[PDB]
Amino acid sequence: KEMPQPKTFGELKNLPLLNTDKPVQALMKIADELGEIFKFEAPGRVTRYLSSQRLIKEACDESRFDKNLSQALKFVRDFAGDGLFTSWTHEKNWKKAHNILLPSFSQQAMKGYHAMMVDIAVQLVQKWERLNADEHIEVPEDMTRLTLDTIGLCGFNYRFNSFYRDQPHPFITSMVRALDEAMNKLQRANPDDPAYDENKRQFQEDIKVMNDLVDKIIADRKASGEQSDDLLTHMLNGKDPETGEPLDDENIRYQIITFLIAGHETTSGLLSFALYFLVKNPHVLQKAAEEAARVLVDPVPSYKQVKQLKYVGMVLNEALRLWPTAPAFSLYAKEDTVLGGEYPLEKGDELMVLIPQLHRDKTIWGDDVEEFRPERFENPSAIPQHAFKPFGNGQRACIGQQFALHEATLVLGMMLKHFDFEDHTNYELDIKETLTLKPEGFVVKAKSKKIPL
Ligand code: HEM
Ligand SMILES: O=C(O)[C@H](Cc1ccccc1)NC(=O)[C@@H]1CCCN1C(=O)OCc1ccccc1
Ligand SMILES: N[C@H]1CCCc2ccccc21
Repeated sequence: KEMPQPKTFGELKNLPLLNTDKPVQALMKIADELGEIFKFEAPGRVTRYLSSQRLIKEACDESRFDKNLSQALKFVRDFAGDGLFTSWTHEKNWKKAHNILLPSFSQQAMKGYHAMMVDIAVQLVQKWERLNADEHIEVPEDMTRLTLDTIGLCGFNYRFNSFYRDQPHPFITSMVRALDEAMNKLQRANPDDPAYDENKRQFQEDIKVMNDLVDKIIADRKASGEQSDDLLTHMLNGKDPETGEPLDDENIRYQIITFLIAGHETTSGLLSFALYFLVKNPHVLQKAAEEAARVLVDPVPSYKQVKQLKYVGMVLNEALRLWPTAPAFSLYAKEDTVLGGEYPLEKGDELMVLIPQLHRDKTIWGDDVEEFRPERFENPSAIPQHAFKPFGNGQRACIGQQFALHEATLVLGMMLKHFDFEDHTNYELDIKETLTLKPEGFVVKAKSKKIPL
């Protein structure tokens, strides 16, 4: 089997196809044209983009394939270091931190974070309750204020107070500008041109701001002796059951930077796409709003009431089906192997999983793959293995999955209990790409149902 390949630019091969603000959407269009697998070549590199459940189920075999750091992850590693997301599976600090942090992220741990999540969710509802007639909501802006504040308070008992300001925290200015520079460098065909010298100075200054501010939070907590039930305490106190070793202060810094990036870029996208799909599908909004009214019978939602929001959970999974907010992950072949009885790979060969194309595989989902239908997720047991992968694969899957879904279910539940929503501009979906996807310029009007907190 001779693999399809998209159009080429002489010595640059396929590299200029990623010279776009929307690289994942460009690759999705290539997938639609070429099918379940295509080769992508750059000077000094080759990867293969996978779109079918048939081939992705093989790529998800951990005995054959392991997590690869894509070029983007190698650039983020310059500030995220050997934190869980930018570490190789074979680095000592990956398994150590995984073993130490897994119990901090379990479904049972969510009982402990619930009160803090409610504190921030109530601030969002009170902001929207206090808007004047015909003012509107900047949805991804307010969802990012919420998710950043939530990880701040659950992560290290720190209040970013995002609802009190329009200008970001100094840590966040440097973090956003570092992420943008990392993503900007992917397309850069000539990195050493002194026209990029300024970008280079700004990056080193941003890395130094993040390192200095997180190193101070760690030193401050060690100085205070405070045992708050948060990730920083779990990381200062925890021993890996395997090595019997704790994490060192440098790695703790990288984990905090990692979790702050995740808290800014991830759940906020999911919540924005979920609200987009509800205002575009008013019958689906009615079903989710009915569930919220029937279930959330107290002014403060309980942990148990959030677990009871089955249809709200189905809405979130259907948003993740169409627009998985972390849309691609990279693997390498552990040994020589043959993919799908047709494509021979050598040890070291790279694969990319295109999660939005996986989630549109008609052999799995049927012919209506573009329709927003939460009822696809009524019965978890009816989804085949490796057909739905918004949180990645195996031991390198998302450690934050339970945290992300608990926060999103709680917040979306309270939003549907407290307000009616209007797509007052007839918003045209415009997907901005960083590491993650968000609907840029998505705005709505909310009308209070006047239910007290
Ligand atoms: C909608 C929300 C989220 C989605 C869709 C999501 C998706 C993913 C995906 C696809 C991966 C695998 C990456 C790869 O294979 O290269 C991943 C890994 C990870 N995610 Fe998330 N994530 C979300 C929220 C969060 C949150 C809230 C946190 C932390 C607060 C988090 C922390 C992580 C970490 C640390 C890893 C690396 C895990 C490891 O390799 O040990 N994520 N996530
Ligand atoms: O970063 C990469 O290597 C590739 C693009 C590429 C660049 C140069 C030659 C060949 C391919 N990246 C990707 O295909 C996707 C699309 C844009 C960024 N990206 C990616 O994987 O970002 C990192 C990431 C984000 C979210 C979750 C896991 C990993
Ligand atoms: N949740 C993952 C995937 C999305 C991007 C990202 C960034 C930092 C830390 C973790 C993650």
